[PDB]
Amino acid sequence: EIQTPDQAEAFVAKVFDVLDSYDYTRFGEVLSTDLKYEGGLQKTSGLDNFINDIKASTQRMPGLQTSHSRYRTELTAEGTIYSEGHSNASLESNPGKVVTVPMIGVFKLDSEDGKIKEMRIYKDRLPFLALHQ
Amino acid sequence: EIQTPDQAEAFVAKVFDVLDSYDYTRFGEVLSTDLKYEGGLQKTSGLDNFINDIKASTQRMPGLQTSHSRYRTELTAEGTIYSEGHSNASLESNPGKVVTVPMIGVFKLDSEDGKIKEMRIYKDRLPFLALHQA
Ligand SMILES: CC(C)C1=C(C(=O)O)[C@](C)(C[C@H]2[C@H]([C@@H](C)C=O)CC[C@H]2C)C=C1
Ligand SMILES: CC(C)C1=C(C(=O)O)[C@](C)(C[C@H]2[C@H]([C@@H](C)C=O)CC[C@H]2C)C=C1
Repeated sequence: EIQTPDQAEAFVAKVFDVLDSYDYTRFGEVLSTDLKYEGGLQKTSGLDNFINDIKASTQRMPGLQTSHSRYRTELTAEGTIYSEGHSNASLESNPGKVVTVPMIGVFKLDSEDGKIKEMRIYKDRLPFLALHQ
Repeated sequence: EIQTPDQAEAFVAKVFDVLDSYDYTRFGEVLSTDLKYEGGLQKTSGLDNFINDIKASTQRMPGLQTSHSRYRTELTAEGTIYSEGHSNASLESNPGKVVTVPMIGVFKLDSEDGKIKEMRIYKDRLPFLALHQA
C-alpha cells in the first residue's frame, strides 16, 4: 500500500483533509478503532475518545477553521511516517487573521488495513493565542 | 560515529545535557557553526545566532531551569535522527512547580565532525505559561 515517502506524504495529506473537514463520521476511514493519539498534553485512546476530545475543543472555539501542508516526509524501515509541515488556523469571526506554525506528525499504521493506529502531532500552540484580538 | 538508534539516542541525551546547562561556551562541542535551528516560530542560522536567541529568551525568564528525557529514537537511512521524549521546565523561584510536555527533535549531523547541523524541536510551549501563575 504505502511503499514510498511520496505515498506516505499523500496519505498524510488525505488524513488531514478528513480531519480538517471536522466531519467526524468519516474519521474512521483513516484512524484505527484503538487509535493512540497525543497532541501535546492532549492524549486519547480509541477513536470515539479522539472524536469527543476534538468536539470539546471545537465547541470551545466556535468558528474555528484549520488546514495543513507538508514539505518533508520520511518513511522508515520500521514503518514509521515522520511528516514535517505547517498547521494553519483562523476564527470565522475574523477569517482574515491566519496563524501558521511548523508541525510534525508521527504516524504508525495498522498492518492489516493501513489505518493510523498511533498519531502524535507536535507543534507550538502558543502563537494561536494571537487569534484573540 | 552513530550507526544505531541507541547511539543516536545517547548522543541526543548528551546534546541536551549541554544545552540545558546554558553554558554557551560549550555549545560548539555539539552544534555546528552553521547550525540551522527551528523551534516553533524561533528560527536561527549560525551558532552565534542560536546562542543569542537563547540568551534573549532566557533574559525574559530569569531563574529558568530545564531538562529532557527520551523514550523513542529512530535513525533513518537518510541519516536523520528523530527522537521523541519530554521537555521539563521550572523556575528557580519555585523549583517544585515543574511543567513537562512531550517533544520531538529532528537532527541532521555533519558528516565531517558529527556535530548537529540541523536541529528542529517541536513541542507545545503553551503549558509553560503555568510557570508564571503561582
Ligand atoms: C489550535 C489548534 C489549531 C487546534 C487543534 C490542536 O492543536 O489540538 C484541534 C483541537 C484539533 C486538530 C486536530 C489535531 C489532531 C491536530 O493535528 C486535526 C485538525 C484539528 C481538528 C483543533 C484546533
Ligand atoms: C520555555 C522552553 C522550555 C524554553 C526553550 C524553547 O522552547 O525554545 C529555550 C528558549 C531554549 C531550549 C533550547 C531549545 C533548542 C529547546 O529545545 C534547548 C533547551 C533549552 C535551552 C529555553 C526554555
